[PDB]
Amino acid sequence: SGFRKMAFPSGKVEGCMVQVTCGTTTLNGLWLDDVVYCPRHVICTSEDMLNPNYEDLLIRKSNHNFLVQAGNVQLRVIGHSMQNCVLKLKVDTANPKTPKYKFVRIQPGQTFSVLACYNGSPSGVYQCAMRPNFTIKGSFLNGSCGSVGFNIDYDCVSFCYMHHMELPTGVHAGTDLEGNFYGPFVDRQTAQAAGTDTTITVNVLAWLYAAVINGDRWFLNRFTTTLNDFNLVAMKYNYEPLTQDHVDILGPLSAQTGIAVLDMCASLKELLQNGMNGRTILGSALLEDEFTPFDVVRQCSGVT
Amino acid sequence: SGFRKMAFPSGKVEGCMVQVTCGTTTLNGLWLDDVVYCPRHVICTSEDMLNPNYEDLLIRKSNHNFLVQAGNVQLRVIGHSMQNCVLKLKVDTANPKTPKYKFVRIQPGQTFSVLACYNGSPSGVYQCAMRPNFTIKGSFLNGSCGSVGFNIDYDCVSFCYMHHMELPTGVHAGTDLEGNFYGPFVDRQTAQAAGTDTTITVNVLAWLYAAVINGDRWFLNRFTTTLNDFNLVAMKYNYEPLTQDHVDILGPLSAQTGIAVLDMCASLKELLQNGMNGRTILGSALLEDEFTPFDVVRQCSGVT
Ligand SMILES: C=C(C(=O)Nc1ccccc1)c1cccnc1
Ligand SMILES: C=C(C(=O)Nc1ccccc1)c1cccnc1
Repeated sequence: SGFRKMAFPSGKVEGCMVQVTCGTTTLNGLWLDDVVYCPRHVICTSEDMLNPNYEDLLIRKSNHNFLVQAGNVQLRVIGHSMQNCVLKLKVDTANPKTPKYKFVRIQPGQTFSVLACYNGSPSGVYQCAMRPNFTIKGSFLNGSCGSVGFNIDYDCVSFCYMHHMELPTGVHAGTDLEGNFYGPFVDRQTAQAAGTDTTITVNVLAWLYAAVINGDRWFLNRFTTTLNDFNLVAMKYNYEPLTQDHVDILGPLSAQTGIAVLDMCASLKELLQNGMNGRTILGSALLEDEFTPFDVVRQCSGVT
Repeated sequence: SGFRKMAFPSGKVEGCMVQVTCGTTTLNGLWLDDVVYCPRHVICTSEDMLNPNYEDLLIRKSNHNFLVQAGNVQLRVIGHSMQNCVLKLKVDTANPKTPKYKFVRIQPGQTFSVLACYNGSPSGVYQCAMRPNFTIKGSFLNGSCGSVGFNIDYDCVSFCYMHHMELPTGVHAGTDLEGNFYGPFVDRQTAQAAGTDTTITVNVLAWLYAAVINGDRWFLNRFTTTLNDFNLVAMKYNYEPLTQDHVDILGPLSAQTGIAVLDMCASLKELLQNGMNGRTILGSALLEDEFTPFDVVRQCSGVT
């Protein structure tokens, strides 16, 4: 027992990290097969970032301007192209450490692990959620661009995120591996509104189920609610409205614990309306929304 | 910016994980050079665990009884020996993936990453602290024994923990890599007192410094305190007494922020006496003690 904010083992992704330099800028790249993916802003100077014309800036660059180094070894760049906000650098050598992989576009509310990197070197790994407003609250400093987010299903790495930007608010924005930003963001040093964010209701319920499985049960009560009544409270507290699709995804946890989803909703309603009263749930003094129902099942069953 | 409970990249450790089976019991082993380390209780049945005579149980076992499998490949065991609560199985092949490594015994209050494993396969990675009472609050299910804790200094992996047991209270106990338990614990299915635990004061202060660096400053006040006065409050709230050695280790953070350590102690004093008033610090509604001053500096500087 015990419940932790667990990340996937990062080994398969560490083997793909490279450093990419163009002019004065250095960031991280992801080397899969004979292609290195990286943020297209590697071609910008600080003069350019206020309003970059990426097509024009890329035209000034040749294959030999992109310096790609896999730890100690230099890769030979034989092609380059921009797809949305990413650059794809074709190299003459397939990465011998390429794992089985997919590129996926995750949905808001889903979770993933991030391998934070600097100069193509891995520094740390952490788990996070894609916020409903398509930002992530990460830990990224200058030079971390190109660090990636991913999930692992046995031996397959599904890459879902590449880091591009820190908004003036200190929250993070990035793209899928085809270079499409999550949310309304553009890769320009301009003030950009991240929409109103909400709490991921289905994940808070999943985490309350993880709390019950792991012995924290003080918040269970004698009440029940309906989706309609619960959603009036979710509205007041800036929580995502719960749907039957969310109830269905919580089915395994409801079956394992014997606590009907609407009964857990009534515990969540009382916690929203009353607070914790100075108590904790799984070592947290707030309602945690960074574990999906799949994460709770995976962690409570020991999936490798 | 941003601050996360970050674990070390687990790749170097994933390459060392193996499965060890003896009789009916399967757990994880750590393969470094030509030795596989694992909990000695791999030789017990459930009948034995209430009061095992490990010397007698090991005498019934031969090299060929220890089945060691590195993913798909079987290792040939040419020797076995018990050192404290670990078994060392000499194999005929050095692990080709052995990183530069050390065995270290960490101090209470220090942090490390755990690579939770099942059947020799890595499932997830998380960061945690060794509690002042020598327990860890991990996420471990049956079959996770033999999973290890570690720190990484550039290319050197310092292994500090091997998981052995879950106490009836749901907290975790284990050993250094020479098989010595941290704390008073013994590898026997018996009720065992974990001492009174305390909050790691120096880590809470380090985390308050991380909060200031990352823009969360609401808790800063117009007060100061002394070590003596602060320690009267630490005593009341079950916090470790702060020493000049702790103040010295916070020197880099005090220098970076310009906030004298005793001034940060006065902010901590007010937070202990007043609570958070429904506010958060770095996304937490409680005072976090799982980041050391070294962790905060490492995360705020981008160490790879
Ligand atoms: C330098 C960063 C950045 O935001 N670049 C950028 C700025 C605007 C548009 C595109 C790229 C940065 C700093 C900290 C964390 N992550 C990223
Ligand atoms: C089976 C476990 C265990 O505690 N074994 C053990 C029990 C007593 C002494 C030695 C070994 C276990 C379960 C969950 C998490 N971690 C470990």
